[PDB]
Amino acid sequence: GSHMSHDGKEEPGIAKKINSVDDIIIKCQCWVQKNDEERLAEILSINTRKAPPKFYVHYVNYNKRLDEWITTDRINLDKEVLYPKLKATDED
Repeated sequence: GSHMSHDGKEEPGIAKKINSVDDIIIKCQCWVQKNDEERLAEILSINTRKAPPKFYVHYVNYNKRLDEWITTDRINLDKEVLYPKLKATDED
């Protein structure tokens, strides 16, 4: 199905639900289980030197001193994932 898809005045930010930690980047944001709770953590880096691998998350709600290296089992794949926006721009 297709229809008239206009633009108008929309904002950035893409919300998509994934099921694989492999599709994660530094600009990717997901939820992390901490203290029997869920907190929105933003990815900072990736470390694929283990099995499963490890990832660097940073609690946006807290300071950068809270960030750490969590594992797949520490990632919440039940909540929608936030990805960066891309647009063709040829400026200087």
